[PDB]
Amino acid sequence: LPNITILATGGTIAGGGDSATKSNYTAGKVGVENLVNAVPQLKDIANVKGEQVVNIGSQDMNDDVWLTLAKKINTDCDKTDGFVITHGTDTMEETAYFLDLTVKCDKPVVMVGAMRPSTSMSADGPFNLYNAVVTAADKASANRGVLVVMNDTVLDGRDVTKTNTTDVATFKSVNYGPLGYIHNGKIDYQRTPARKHTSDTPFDVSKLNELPKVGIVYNYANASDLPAKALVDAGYDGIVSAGVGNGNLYKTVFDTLATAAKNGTAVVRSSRVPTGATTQDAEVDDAKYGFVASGTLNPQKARVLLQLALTQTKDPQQIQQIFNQY
Amino acid sequence: LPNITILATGGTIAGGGDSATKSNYTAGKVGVENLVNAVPQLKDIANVKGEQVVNIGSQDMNDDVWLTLAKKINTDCDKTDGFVITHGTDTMEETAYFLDLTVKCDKPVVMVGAMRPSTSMSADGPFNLYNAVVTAADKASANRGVLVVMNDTVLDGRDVTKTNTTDVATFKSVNYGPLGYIHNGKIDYQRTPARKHTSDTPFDVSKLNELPKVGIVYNYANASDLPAKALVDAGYDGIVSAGVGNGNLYKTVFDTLATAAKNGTAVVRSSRVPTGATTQDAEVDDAKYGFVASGTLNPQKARVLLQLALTQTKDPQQIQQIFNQY
Amino acid sequence: LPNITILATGGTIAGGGDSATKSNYTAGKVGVENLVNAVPQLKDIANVKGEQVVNIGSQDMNDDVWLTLAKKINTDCDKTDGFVITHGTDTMEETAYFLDLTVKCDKPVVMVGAMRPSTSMSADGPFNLYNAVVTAADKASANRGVLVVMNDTVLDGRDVTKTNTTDVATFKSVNYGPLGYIHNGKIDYQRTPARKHTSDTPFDVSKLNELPKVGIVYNYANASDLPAKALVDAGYDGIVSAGVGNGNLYKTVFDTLATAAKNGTAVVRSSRVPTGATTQDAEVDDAKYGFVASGTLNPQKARVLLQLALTQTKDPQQIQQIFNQY
Amino acid sequence: LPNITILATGGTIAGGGDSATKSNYTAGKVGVENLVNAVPQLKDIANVKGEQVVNIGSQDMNDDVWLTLAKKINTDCDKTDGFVITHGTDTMEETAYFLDLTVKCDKPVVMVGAMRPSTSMSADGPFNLYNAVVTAADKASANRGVLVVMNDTVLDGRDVTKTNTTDVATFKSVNYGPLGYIHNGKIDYQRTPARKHTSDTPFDVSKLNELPKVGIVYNYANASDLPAKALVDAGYDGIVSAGVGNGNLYKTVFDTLATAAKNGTAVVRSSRVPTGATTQDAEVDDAKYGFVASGTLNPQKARVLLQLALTQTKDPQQIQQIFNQY
Ligand SMILES: N[C@@H](CC(=O)O)C(=O)O
Ligand SMILES: N[C@@H](CC(=O)O)C(=O)O
Ligand SMILES: N[C@@H](CC(=O)O)C(=O)O
Ligand SMILES: N[C@@H](CC(=O)O)C(=O)O
Repeated sequence: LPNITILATGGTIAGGGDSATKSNYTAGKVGVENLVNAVPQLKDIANVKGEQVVNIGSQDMNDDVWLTLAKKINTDCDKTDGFVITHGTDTMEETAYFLDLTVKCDKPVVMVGAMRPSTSMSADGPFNLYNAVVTAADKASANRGVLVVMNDTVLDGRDVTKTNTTDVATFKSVNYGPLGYIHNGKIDYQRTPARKHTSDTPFDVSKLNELPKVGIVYNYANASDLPAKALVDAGYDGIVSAGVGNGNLYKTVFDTLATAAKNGTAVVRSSRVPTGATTQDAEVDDAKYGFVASGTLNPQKARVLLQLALTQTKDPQQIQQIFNQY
Repeated sequence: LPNITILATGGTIAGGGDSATKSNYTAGKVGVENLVNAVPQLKDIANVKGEQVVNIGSQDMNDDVWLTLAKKINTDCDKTDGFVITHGTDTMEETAYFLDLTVKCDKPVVMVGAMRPSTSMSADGPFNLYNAVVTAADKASANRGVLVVMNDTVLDGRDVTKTNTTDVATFKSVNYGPLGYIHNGKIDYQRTPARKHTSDTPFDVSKLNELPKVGIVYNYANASDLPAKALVDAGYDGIVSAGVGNGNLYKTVFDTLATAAKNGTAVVRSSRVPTGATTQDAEVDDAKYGFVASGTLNPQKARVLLQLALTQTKDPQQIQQIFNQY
Repeated sequence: LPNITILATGGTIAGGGDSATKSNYTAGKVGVENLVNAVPQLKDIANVKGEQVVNIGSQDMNDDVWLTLAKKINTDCDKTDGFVITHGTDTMEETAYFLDLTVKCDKPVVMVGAMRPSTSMSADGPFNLYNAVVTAADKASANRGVLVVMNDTVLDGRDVTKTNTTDVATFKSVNYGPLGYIHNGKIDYQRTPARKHTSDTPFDVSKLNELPKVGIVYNYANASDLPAKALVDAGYDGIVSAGVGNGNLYKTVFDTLATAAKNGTAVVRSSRVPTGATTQDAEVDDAKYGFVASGTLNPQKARVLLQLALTQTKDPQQIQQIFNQY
Repeated sequence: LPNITILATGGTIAGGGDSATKSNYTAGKVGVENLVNAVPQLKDIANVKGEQVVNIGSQDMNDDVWLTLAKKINTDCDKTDGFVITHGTDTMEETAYFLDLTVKCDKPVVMVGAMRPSTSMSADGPFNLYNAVVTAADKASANRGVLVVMNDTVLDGRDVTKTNTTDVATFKSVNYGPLGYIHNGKIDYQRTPARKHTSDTPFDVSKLNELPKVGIVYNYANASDLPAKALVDAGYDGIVSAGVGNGNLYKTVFDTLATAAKNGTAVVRSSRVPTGATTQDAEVDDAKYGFVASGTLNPQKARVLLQLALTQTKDPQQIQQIFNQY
């Protein structure tokens, strides 16, 4: 059997409710040895080793967990056939993309969680975890970057996003679709991501102890500039704008960010709009202001690539090419 | 023929391309008599009168334009058979919802835009504008609230959202679906909104000249609490959290807003996730901290209802009632 | 607690899997008396009486089960507060619409199934059944027509369709969206179908022991007319064309069906295309040929309305009126 | 500039009616010179040669047009830089997959239609044609198989399907998603089909004047077996079942096709259900009956691969291996 390491970080898959039909619970309550033993069939398709890295709700996910996870996987790559990371759904799409750019291991790295607490009727965690291990054990899963396996679907860490607050089917790759579908432990893979990932990226966090400070500001009618101004006064290295439409900024946010960019704050235009690219050549002259367009990266993912971009360069022209290749 | 008043506010429907093949353009620079003459077929279905209220890209939409639009429709209601507002697509969903709560005219009020500039090769604007006027002149359009007509679809102002940065088919009612489909100038209406709108809401902005201050903060991994701190230091009346998953907040944004809530800032838990409700009875005890759950309202829409709720009450229990009925 | 009757017909929610890691199985095995025993929680929300009316895979669903189901509900209406019908997922969308037209009981009639076998890890059935009973027990579910409750969503029987082959989230109301979402045993209803259902239809199967014969022919490049020829020769009362695009027909199929319409076979143009209306005033002159356009009814659902229309009228103009109202 | 051959076959892109505003029209009315002359901007990107192969509605597409199109592309491959095929939307997805398998030219072959006739207000054809020519002229479009370009999207000919009867955005790759998006004449390609196409298929139609006879039968409640019997009685080479759910058959249709397969008719189980795979190891024991499972191929596309499969072999076991590779 392949050797699979489960790195547990918490989430609703480790999530514990008061009853089976009542929606109240706490993420990150159950340990990894209890997750594995709840699904005995795991032991017939893989030699499973668990470690608990942290036990938090992914709403509390942060740079320190991200750095720990990249280093652990890079370090233990040689000692295992594949990794499964149990994680909350809330920021799974962020950790998946971060590991997609930082992991130098091209063994399957699969992230999995659950939308329903382990204590609820029709808990999705068990089958998700089973299918995550199936995916991490498949040689065909190798070299596709960091994968998210939820609801019988293998999704790439770059395009995967939580599209719904409660549905077991919430995770979708809203721009380019999934890599594969799992039926009876077999994966019909018809796609692989084209942007560079894992071992093909220049980002190496092995020596990094902290990442550049990147904040996100929301745009909306009558938007306040206070959020943008607070991040600039705090000396943030980068700001992502969750623009309206094709990455457009409310006038006062535009002014504050246009200024901050002249003073060498990195500014990426992304969109609150869940699907499609924030493009160049629309209503914002990026060249004039030193702004980067995020393409299909949504604000929280844009933050991820900007943080890693700002470990190599502060040049907007170079951050743009980073955003066009990763 | 029915009298239809078109109130122009700008946007890409009044948007001017550098060219037809080229995607570069400026929003809100063509006047309203130019939109009407550009579609002469309107003259056979309606008696169209145009007024220019403003000429802005809707990325710059604000409280003043909203109050003006509401005051104008309420004043002119008995002068016309229907309104069509031309509007930029970027913040159309925010404007439609505001007017859906504040307009006391139960004549059809229809909002329309274009995703491609008028100068573009297969400009969506002419047909949108025709169908908006058709919709505004159908007697069956009355009593459904403020409508958005885009891509042959009638959407209610509450649920409609921009789902894609560039696609002509971007506007979708992502939780509950459209009200109707237009073919050959006929509308198959199979739905009507259940939530109270227009003349069944207590909200009256007719003697208001300013609205309560409500800002939105974004949640993500390692989120800064400075955006939230800046808004409470500036004495914002209300804060909407674009939370992760089912309205969850990052640790420090939590601690900051929980203190703000107990010092009389209205705090609404919404979600960055594009579909589904921020529910009560998940991971956050709203009763303990005095938080309101937005339900299906996305952050920018939750802001609109919070702004209005704060003209009547600052009691969180009552503001939750409002979010459960409007 | 309210009185809820579960009428079992079979399906994957009774479908005993080969096991937990296996999606190979047989639909129809277990019986009503041991549904309330697998889901003890039902006893906290309803006084549940279960009757088995048949035990089949819903791929074998037929006119006889439809008539017995409708007469059952009509007869027992006054003896219960609400009905749940457990059903295979494959033809749920047909039965649901059949009942939606023929049931005269305006108490909740809720259909429910399961996409995963009862033996599967993360089997969906139990929570679906719980939620179906919550929906049947909620007095706000009254007068909305026949309901399908799957994946935490209340769907109307006219628009619900199976969109995916395997996904637990397969059931969507693809044209007009769902009526409500269920969270923590509470339903947020924001819609009700406008089309006439149950009590407001003139269809009465109370005295019918048989239905008109309506078949379905598929269109595609180089479509054979032999399917259409065979149903016309066998004296079928009605043919539903699953056309290409906007209900268009291959020339030789168009030919057979224009002749059949002339010899008094009822012909309904529908579409293989999963979403959108088959409209009048497109490429087919329906007035000329005696054809009816199905609107948003897909081929299967249009079969259901044609069968029932044919019990009142054989006049194309009148069948078209029926198609524009139910 | 590159040499782009447009092979015209007709469709609504070459369709006209009496009105910009009225929906009535005839497909395949306008010649290719009129389409090209309608978009002068073409002259700035390609050296366009147009040939009229046929002028039909794609509802009338047939095996002769398919063979003519495959032979033309194969014969003229070396004389041009890329091909654009103007086609009706109704059976585009069928033709596109036929060519994806039979074309041996690996220059861009791009198909394109319009959902609105050329005479309509906001006609989609012009910009779709511009973008199909941009796609055929882009060197990144080579080696991705036959492409469909619609609504700014580059779609692979295998997964693409028409999802809506009227919407300009109807074409989606519903299982695996699109290959690329077009903004401002630039394609962000992030995917390529992994299933073998064009020059890696063994299928060669260069010597064929006929394709084996394959018909499609539809499954529903109380389905008639006469359509299936009628194709067997006519000695059809192949039958594709449009099954319910995961490729299931009504009892009479099952019996007729079990019988037929026993007697040497190739039987493919597909599904009426628009998304997801018809899988093996579900409720039908395919090995026992000699049935092939379509995977993600819908009925009309399973017909294409079965027709070509039947030119190499009649062994169900080998036809299944083809459905797993192409
Ligand atoms: N708050 C939870 C939600 C989930 O896991 O589904 C988390 O992200 O950890
Ligand atoms: N920025 C433009 C976008 C549009 O109109 O499509 C506006 O919102 O005014
Ligand atoms: N084949 C089953 C499908 C299911 O219930 O999931 C049935 O329709 O009976
Ligand atoms: N019937 C037309 C429809 C279209 O092209 O949109 C065709 O397929 O030729």
